[PDB]
Order: sequence, then structure tokens, then C-alpha cells
Amino acid sequence: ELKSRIDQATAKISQLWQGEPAVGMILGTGLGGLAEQIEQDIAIPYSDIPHFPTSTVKSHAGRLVCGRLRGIPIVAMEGRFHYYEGYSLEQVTFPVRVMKAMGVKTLLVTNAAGGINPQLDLSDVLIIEDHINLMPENPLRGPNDEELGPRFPDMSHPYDCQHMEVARQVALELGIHCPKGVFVAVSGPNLETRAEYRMLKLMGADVVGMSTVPEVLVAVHAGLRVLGFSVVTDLCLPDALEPVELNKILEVAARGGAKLARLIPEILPRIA
Amino acid sequence: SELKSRIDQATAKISQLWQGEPAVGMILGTGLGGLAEQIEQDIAIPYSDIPHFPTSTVKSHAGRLVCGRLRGIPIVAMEGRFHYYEGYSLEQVTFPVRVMKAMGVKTLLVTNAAGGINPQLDLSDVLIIEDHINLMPENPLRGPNDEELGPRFPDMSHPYDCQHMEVARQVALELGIHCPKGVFVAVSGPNLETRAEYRMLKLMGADVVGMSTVPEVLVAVHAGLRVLGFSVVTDLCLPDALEPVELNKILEVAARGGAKLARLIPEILPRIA
Amino acid sequence: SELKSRIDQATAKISQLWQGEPAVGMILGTGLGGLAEQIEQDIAIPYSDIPHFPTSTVKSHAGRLVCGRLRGIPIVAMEGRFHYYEGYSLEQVTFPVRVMKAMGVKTLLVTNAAGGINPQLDLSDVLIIEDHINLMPENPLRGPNDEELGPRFPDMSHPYDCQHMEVARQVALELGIHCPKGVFVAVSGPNLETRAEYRMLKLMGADVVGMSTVPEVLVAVHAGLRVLGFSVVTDLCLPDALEPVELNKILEVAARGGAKLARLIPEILPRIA
Ligand SMILES: Nc1ncnc2[nH]cnc12
Ligand SMILES: Nc1ncnc2[nH]cnc12
Ligand SMILES: Nc1ncnc2[nH]cnc12
Ligand SMILES: O=C(O)c1ccccn1
Ligand SMILES: O=C(O)c1ccccn1
Ligand SMILES: O=C(O)c1ccccn1
Repeated sequence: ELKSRIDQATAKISQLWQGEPAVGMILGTGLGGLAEQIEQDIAIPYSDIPHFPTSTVKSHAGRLVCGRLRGIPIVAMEGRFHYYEGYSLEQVTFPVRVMKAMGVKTLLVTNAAGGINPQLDLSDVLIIEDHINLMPENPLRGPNDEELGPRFPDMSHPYDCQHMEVARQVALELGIHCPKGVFVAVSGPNLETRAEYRMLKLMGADVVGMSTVPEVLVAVHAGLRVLGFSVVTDLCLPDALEPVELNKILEVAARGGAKLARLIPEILPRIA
Repeated sequence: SELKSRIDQATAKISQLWQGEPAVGMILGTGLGGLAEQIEQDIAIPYSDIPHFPTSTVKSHAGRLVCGRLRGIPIVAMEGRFHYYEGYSLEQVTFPVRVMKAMGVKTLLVTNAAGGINPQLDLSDVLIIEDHINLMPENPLRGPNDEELGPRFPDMSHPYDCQHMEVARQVALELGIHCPKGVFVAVSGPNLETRAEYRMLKLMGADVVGMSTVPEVLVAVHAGLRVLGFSVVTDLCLPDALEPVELNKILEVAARGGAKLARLIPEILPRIA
Repeated sequence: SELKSRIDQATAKISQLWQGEPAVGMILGTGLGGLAEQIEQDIAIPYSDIPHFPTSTVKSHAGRLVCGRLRGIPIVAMEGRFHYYEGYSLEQVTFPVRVMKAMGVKTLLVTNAAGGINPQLDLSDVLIIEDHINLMPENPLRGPNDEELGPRFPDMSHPYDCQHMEVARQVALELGIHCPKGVFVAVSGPNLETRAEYRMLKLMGADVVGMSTVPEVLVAVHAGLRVLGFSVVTDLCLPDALEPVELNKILEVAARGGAKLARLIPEILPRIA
């Protein structure tokens, strides 16, 4: 069933690209600008790959970019799939399985997030150090295939210690402040209330988003090393909370994206 | 994408029994159906006769759409609601809100029965809902978004209307009734909460707990309706001294709070509509 | 509404294999299946031969219904259970509890393997479950309610029976075993929790965390059964000093707590009401 769908997706991709990627990449809302850094051999539309969904959130372009960044073979999802769209988490996380099958060792994931920690600034890039999953579904529910990963994956260090060390070293070299923090995943699609933001803060979250955790969960099950970043697109201070609109979010995401466009190319040669 | 057609199919049928253009919609909760008597009624439409409307299976929920006038203000009321815990999707639960918005309603007034977690509450208090926490495991807006109904990512910084709640307080005060404001937490039910759960809910910042309302509010906000919300405290939820609760006691307390609402609502409607 | 039919069909087949009238039902968790050797069996029934029973797929869960006498008490024991994370609905998970009620059991004894969140716990501790927090994303009682089976809104003020736990403690002290009381939180799994998540579960008031049990307790309470619950602490979950966990170690610690329950349970059973 699952691994057979994985094998078919990868069998096809091999026929469109002879590359063996070291790093797999997932790029978030308003962060699609990052693909411009890649020397692209091929862009594979999601339809040409057996068992792939559809990207419908604005700014998510929806295609599989294959090539090289600083001479490091890579595969990048420019635009992702979201639970709030109506995709199952199996559908959301299938591209991760495919990256594993292609032979990537590391998944880099980026997203746009609300800043709950008051020490954050607008357009900060945060290094994800840990997460809290508050989504009402889990991508590993179902029969487990031990050829894919264990029944009970350990989550004591889902974000690679060595990768984040490198990410910090680069940030400092570039003179960029990248704080580390905890990412909380919620379903969406609505934004949070004032009272929900107070609760998430109390529970330990520094940023909140509607993605990423499902993919991280699947990456860890599959034995991939993870580096995640959040761009703080809006501030979520419940005692001074302003209405958020998608277009402002995309603007601030672009400024954070400019910073990742500096960081990521310096990071990749140092982690692979 | 076929929802907009479901909405029109239901709306047109409703118009074939009623002439009105309601300015306010109202949803009445457990033990609070009696509030419908306040309306000078043109017709009461059973949910059976409306395309795509669910059925109410909970005790005291009458299952009818009351259309009429309250204090000269045209109005539509759900006498009895639908809950997630009955087996309805949140799309089903919140369908009437879409229908109400289509009918032309500007404001949604929602009422519910709730457990009192804040120890300053008293039995039969009418709380003015100032904000909420959604602990339900589904979201009624999940799935494709139709931009003609609302935005993909609705803002929730002010789900309960500021001016509506200000009017609700002034009326309370001129009537001499204490209506505290606070935070409503929606959980799925159908079981009531454990002692350890009540402690956690309080710590999370909830003042009252219920098994409804939040889905309808989410959909109301997405649709651009202004919301006014009230919880009647039907049972006290203090974990160091929690007594068994039974449905029949909850209905009795609900009635004393309803009688308070039956005084508050007709005085509020003309000042917000 | 057709669940009774499924219940009768399963209770009929079981009477065909065993004419016993069980006083107690027992659910044996991960690595605890050895507790079934305490039963002087009359019959072991594979779940596959019982109408409507699912299949146990986690290691250590044998997937047999064990019927007999445990120190003189007629009993039915699930040697191995079902889990939401396996892809079962909670209706399927808890069907065996409905069956137990229909066979006549008055008390459900539930066991599980858990993570120890409270820093006062030790490895292999056997904890008396005093209350729970349900963080599962589905509820086994959602859907139409059959009054013949239980109330629409069960009370959860004392899910774990006060007298049963008092007897568990009396017997623990007689045997010289330390059995602390605490709150169990149920999460879906199947991944273990992150460090941030362990902190949050502590803050919410959890003492131990597991991936089962709560759905069965819910149904038990709905069905009028008295519940006695025990968690075996199989791994410690301190976020500032968290070590990776493998199922293999868990199973080894479970057996050590399992040895202790092997002593407790046969002493407790003849003493509870
Ligand atoms: N405030 C917020 N809440 C949830 N997801 C987000 N993504 C970006 N901002 C967010
Ligand atoms: N204690 C309680 N918990 C959840 N919903 C309720 N509705 C009325 N009382 C309640
Ligand atoms: N750490 C843990 N988390 C959740 N369930 C468990 N069962 C045993 N150990 C566990
Ligand atoms: O490493 C960090 O970014 C950090 C340090 C102190 C507090 C929060 N974050
Ligand atoms: O009685 C009060 O004043 C009260 C009630 C609820 C919350 C806060 N205060
Ligand atoms: O009875 C107990 O086990 C107990 C007492 C005090 C604190 C925690 N647990």
C-alpha cells in the first residue's frame, strides 16, 4: 500500500531527474522566493508524480524543484499542502516519504508563524528547537510498516542538535539574530483568539503556525535529520492584538524570506 | 463548493413560508427554548421542512425555526440547536448560520448552558461572553474556502462584538442584573468533565465550559456577522468540591437564567439593531 | 442504534464457549499480558472467533479473550487491547467493554504502561489512577445515545471508584508495596511526546501519560461500571534529562510492574464490592 505508492512516486521522479539529493526542502507561505537560489535542472509539476495532491493557498506555487544549491544536490517543495485545506495528514506528508526514498538525509522545513513570545520581532527568523502538536490528527495513525520506521518513534530531539548549531553559527557570521524557540501547530484556518494566545503561551509555545509538525513527525519516523525555521509574520500579544490580513502576512514573510535566502545557502554545505 | 447551492436551496424554501428580512438571528440552547415565546411569531418552521437542516436529538431542543418580530425588530430564531456530540459534522451544525447570513441577518445572538469554572460565578448567572477557547477536535471552516462567503484565514481578535457587549452591560445595569463577562471554552462532550479536566480548563483561562457555540461563532465571524453571546451557568464546576450533575437539574437552573435573558434580550435588541 | 445487535451477537457466541457469569472485566496493557496466568482459565477465545471484535497488532498484545476464575472471582480478561493509533475508531476500541457489561460484569479493572511525568515517580511504580484528563481527538460516546445503555451526559466527577481505590491502597500497604495515586492523561500517539509536550502535560496536571484506557473508562462509566485503574511507569519523562526510549526497554520495565500487579490483583479482587 503505502511504500508501494512511495516506490511508484520515486520511480517516476528518477526518470525526470538523475539527481540523488542530499537535502529535501519544504518552503512555506510567502517563502517561495527561496527557490530562486537553486540552480534548477527540472521543475516537476505535482500532477506528473503518482499520488501527489494540489497547492491552493495563495503564494504556494505547487511544483517539485530539483537541482543544486552551492553544489549540494537538493529537492524543494515550492508551496506545501495544509490540513486546513482538506488534505489528510497522509496526503500532507507523502512528499516527505518520497524525499526519504530519493535518499535525502536532511529535511529543511520553513513556515510562517505568529509570534507568541513577546521577546520576538516582526520578520524574525526563529530556529525551531522543539514543538507541541495540537492538531486533531496524527500522520502515523494506522498500521505501521517497520520497513518504513518504528511503531513508536522517539521525539526527544526531533530537530537536529548539530544542524541548529550550524544554523546559529551562520546567523552570527552574517550578523543576523536568530533566536531558538518552540513551535506549536494548530489546525487553523482561523487565526487564534486573545484567550487562545494566552493559553498557547502558558503551554510553552513561542510561535504558532498551521503546518510543519506533521512533516517533522514523518521525517523522524523515517530517520531524517530536521532543521526548521519559522518566520514571525505577525505579533500575537493578546493585550494589544490588531486584526491580521493575509497581504500584510505575505509582506512580512518576504522580509524574513530575504534573511533565509542568505542563511540557507551558507548552511547547506556545512550540514551535508 | 456545492455549499452555496445548499444555502440557496434552503433559503428559497424558507422564503416560501415567510416574507421577512431579519436583522438579527438567534440560537437558543439547552433549557432556553422558552425565550422563543417573546417573539411575535409569523411562523415556526420545523427543521424537517428545510432542505439540508439536521434534526435535534437532545432533550428540550424543540427543533423549529421561529420567524417573527421582537420589539418591532424582524428576527429569526433557532429554537433548539445541533451539536457535534450528536454525530453531526461542524458543517451541519453551522449550516443554519450560513442560511441566516443569506437571509440578511447582521447580528447573531447565541445563548448556551454552561458549567461555571470561575469560582466567582453563581448558579443561574448570565455571563456575557467576551472571548472563547476552541478545544473541539474539528473546525467548521476546514476544506476549500469560497471567497464569496469569507476569507481563507478569518481574524479572531474580536469575535464577540465590542459595542454589542457594551449595550448588553448597560441594559443589565438598568435592569439591576449582574452579568459578569468571561471566557467560554468549547469542548466536544458528551460526558461532563473530570475534576482534573476542570483544573486544566481553569488554568487555560476558561470561566465557563460548554459543548456548543464556538463552531457557530467561527462561521458567523467568517461570514462577517456581529456576535453577541450569553452563557447561563447551570452547574458549578469546583474540583475540590464537585457534586454529581444530572440533566434534569441542569434544565431547572437553565430556566432561571432564561427568565433573566427574557428580560435582557428585548431591551438589548432595539439598541443594537 | 444497531450496536445492541452487535453486542448480543458477540455475547451469544461467548456464552456458546463459556457459560460463566463474570463479576469483573480486566483489560491487560502493553507487556502486562502475563497477568492472565493468574486466571484459572476455562477457555481462551481468539478475538477472531468473536463477532465484531477487532485485531490486536501491537507487540505483547496476544489478542485473546480469557475467561475463568481469579482467586474465586468469575472474570473475563482481554489479554491485549486495541488502540486508537492502530487505526481503530474508539467505537471499535471500546466494543469489548460494552460486551463486558452485557455479560454482567460490575467492575472494570484497567491496566496500562505509561510515561512517568511526575518527578516523584520511579521506574516500575504501579500507580493507582485517581482521575484522568482526556486529550484524545475522538470520544467513544459521540453519536446517538441509547438510554438503555446509559445517559446522554455521563457524570465524570468520580470515574475511578472511591472504594475500589481505598481497597487497592489497603492491600498495597499490607503487601509492603508503594502505590502512589495520580492523574493519567491519554494522548493519541503513536509517537512519544516531545520535551515541550512533557512540560505542557505536567503544567496541565498529569502524573503519567499513556495512549489508551480513557476511552474504555468513558464507556465503563456510561455503562454503570465501577472502575479500578493502575498505570505501570515504564519510562521516565523528565524534559531536562530525557533519554530516547525503545519499545524493548518499555516491555522489560512493564514486566517488573507486572510482577507487582501479579501480587496486588488477586488480593484486591475478593475484597472489592
Ligand atoms: N497568528 C497565527 N496563527 C496561526 N498560524 C499562523 N501563521 C502565521 N501567523 C499565524
Ligand atoms: N459542566 C459542563 N460541562 C460541559 N458542558 C456543560 N453544559 C452545561 N454544563 C456543562
Ligand atoms: N512516554 C510515553 N508517552 C505516551 N505513552 C506511553 N506509554 C508508555 N510510555 C509512554
Ligand atoms: O538560544 C536562544 O535563542 C534563547 C536564549 C535564551 C532565551 C530564549 N532563547
Ligand atoms: O461576581 C463577579 O464579579 C465575577 C463573576 C465572574 C468573573 C469575575 N467576577
Ligand atoms: O496518596 C497519594 O498517593 C499522594 C499523596 C500526596 C501527594 C501525592 N500522592
